Amino acid sequence: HMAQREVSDQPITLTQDDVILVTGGTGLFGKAVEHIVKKEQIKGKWVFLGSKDGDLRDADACKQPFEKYRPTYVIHLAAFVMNFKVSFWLDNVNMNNNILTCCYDFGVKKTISCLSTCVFPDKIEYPITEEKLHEGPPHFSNNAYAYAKRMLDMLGRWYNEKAVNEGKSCLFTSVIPTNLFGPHDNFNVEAGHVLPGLMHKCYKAQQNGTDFVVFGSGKPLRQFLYSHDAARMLLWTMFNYQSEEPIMLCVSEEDEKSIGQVAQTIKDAFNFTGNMVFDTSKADGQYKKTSSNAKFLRLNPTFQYTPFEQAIKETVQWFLENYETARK
Amino acid sequence: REVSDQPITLTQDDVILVTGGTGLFGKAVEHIVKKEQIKGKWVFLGSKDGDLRDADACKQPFEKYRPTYVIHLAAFVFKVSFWLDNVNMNNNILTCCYDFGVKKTISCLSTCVFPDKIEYPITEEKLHEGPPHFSNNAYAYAKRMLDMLGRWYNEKAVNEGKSCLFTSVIPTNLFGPHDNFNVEAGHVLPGLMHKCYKAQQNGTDFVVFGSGKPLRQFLYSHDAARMLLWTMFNYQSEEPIMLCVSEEDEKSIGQVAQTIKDAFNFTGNMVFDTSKADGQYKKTSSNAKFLRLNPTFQYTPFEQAIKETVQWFLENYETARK
Ligand SMILES: [Cl-]
Repeated sequence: HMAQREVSDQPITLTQDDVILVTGGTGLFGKAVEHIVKKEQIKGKWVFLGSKDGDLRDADACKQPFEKYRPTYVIHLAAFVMNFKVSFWLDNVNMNNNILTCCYDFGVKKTISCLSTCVFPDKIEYPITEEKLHEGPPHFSNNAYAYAKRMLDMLGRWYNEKAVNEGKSCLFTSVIPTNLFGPHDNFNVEAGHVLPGLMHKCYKAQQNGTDFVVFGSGKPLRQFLYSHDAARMLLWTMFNYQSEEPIMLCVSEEDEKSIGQVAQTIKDAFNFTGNMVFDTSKADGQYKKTSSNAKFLRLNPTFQYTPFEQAIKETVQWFLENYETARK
Repeated sequence: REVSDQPITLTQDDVILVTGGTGLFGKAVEHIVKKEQIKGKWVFLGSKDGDLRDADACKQPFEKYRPTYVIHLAAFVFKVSFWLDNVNMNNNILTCCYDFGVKKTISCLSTCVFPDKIEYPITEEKLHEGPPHFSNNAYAYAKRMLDMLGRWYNEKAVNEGKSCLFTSVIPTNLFGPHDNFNVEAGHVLPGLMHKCYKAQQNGTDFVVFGSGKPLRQFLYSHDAARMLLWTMFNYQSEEPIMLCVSEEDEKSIGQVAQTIKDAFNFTGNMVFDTSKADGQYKKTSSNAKFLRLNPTFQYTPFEQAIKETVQWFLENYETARK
């Protein structure tokens, strides 16, 4: 199909009659959407679903928010992450089948779903680009979750195929955010991502007078995306991006940071004065795992990212001000 | 190892549930089971037993028959429907097999689910090495996720100390009694039989679409039924096992058509319509694994299998699918 370009000529303008349903809207990424929507006074009725709002795995329960709100746009962020691989497949594929089907049946204009970097093929040449998504099996460790994400992508394409044949205005696409951090992250030191975990380990050292320990050697390099940046990128995707191919949301390779840089940045943001030490008994992760921002950079060249240091200082200030209610 | 030390022996207390059991493959299983006096109560489910896509309806034959073994042959073949109908049915069936303590479950994959870019011969390990062809990729991905779901239920069984094994077979170009003989909608070999019959019955010429040059491996359904039963009794690997004849036994479409003509004693003219285009030349599948594990297996020769299928078709023309 040579017909349409990856972007629309003009952006979609939302009106007050628009209703935007956001599943998984209370996590790190969803709370950032809410922040940007409020800060930039984006029009429309925005509905941020949470766990108490209904079990999206159940087909009938999943129909309830669509019947109630009749959304014109859907941002699908929810995922299930009894820890059995069976559950990871069943719970995610059932919710994904239900959500996308509801989107089609209720005539949602555009639906954006969320994938993650860990669903790409295990055997892969870097940098990761979106076209490589299905080119071989994922890593065995999370392959139930990985395949549900892969079939979430495919189901969107199949629903795009159906919308054409039936003459409906329904578009399905997806974003791939890479290493999000920011307010409302999960700060459990054992179960959280390394960056929010370091923030919690630094805070704990500051309260106890203990040294601040980085579990790696500090050498590996990663690209980190501030959740508020990712939210602006996602809104840009909702307003402009027409392609069914996923789009990576990540910062450039030139902006990669080491764990040691990250941990040092955290220390300065905390103004922690004690010692920061690296535990080399723990083996280092993989050195570089670069993903490619070429498509977004090509399609939105004027986009401005938040400096890493400012994003850490903002994130640390939220953590200090909200420690009691942060997820731990 | 891939094969158990001793074969499973079914008793009169065993109950074997077969989904999709009333087509070509299930009919062959039912035939070998009767011919070889295989024990157990065999239940061949069909549409009348419940919509297996519905999780509750799918539970009914498990609660009713309490199977010890399951052979899962059912499949639905908009792309949306093929993804949803197959993925729900498969999810339901394998979950029921686990929850109800089925000892061994054998599911069925197809040749068309392997990666589009592939080095021939097709071998079982290449199943997930890349995307399938676009034309049927919803059906393909449902089959690939049926394979994965069985491996994942095997992991749960181990972690829980449960005796539930899941595996699968890949039958390649089945033919035989109780096939679909519709000339427009049937597979090449069953369609050709009906075309040859109709040409002999109207006096017309026997017209074969294409040049007759492409080569395929054709497997008699009764052979495949013997291979599947062998797999139930002996095969312990969760890796799928290809069921096909060897590459040396491939036949060309022209060879298929000629054997059919001689089987019907059709004396008129067999012409080739080269205005219709030829499919791919060879799409060869590998039986090395079955050959290594069951080296004494004896196949029905192609001519003998065509003759048996032709006689069944003639004796049961009124009730055959056409
Ligand atoms: Cl991490």
